[PDB]
Amino acid sequence: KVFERCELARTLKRLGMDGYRGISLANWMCLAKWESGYNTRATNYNAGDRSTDYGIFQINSRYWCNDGKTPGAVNACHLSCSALLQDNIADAVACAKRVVRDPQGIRAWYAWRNRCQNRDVRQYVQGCGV
Repeated sequence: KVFERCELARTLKRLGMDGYRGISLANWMCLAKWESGYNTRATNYNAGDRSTDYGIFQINSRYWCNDGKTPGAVNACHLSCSALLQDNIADAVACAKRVVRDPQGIRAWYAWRNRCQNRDVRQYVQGCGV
């Protein structure tokens, strides 16, 4: 599923993402935008280490979910990477929450540090009624 901007904003809000561990919705939106373009089907194979980034938040198989094919990885979210490719983003949100509970928080995502950190992200939630 490829979400419309505000559709995603509200979806994330209903899933308890607004201010989760201090992260505003606008930040989550900016991350999903640059990670997948709001596409839950997005996948990126990393030939270097044989891991794959899955879904709307582009969560990596090396540490966060299990896909079997990544040589010896871990599964911190305790989910099949398949769960991160569903139209329903509840499982991806739960895993995204798990990622931010770590020290770095949302800084875990390089794209957030580069494209969202200390930026005017208001435009991600404007008009969405969130």
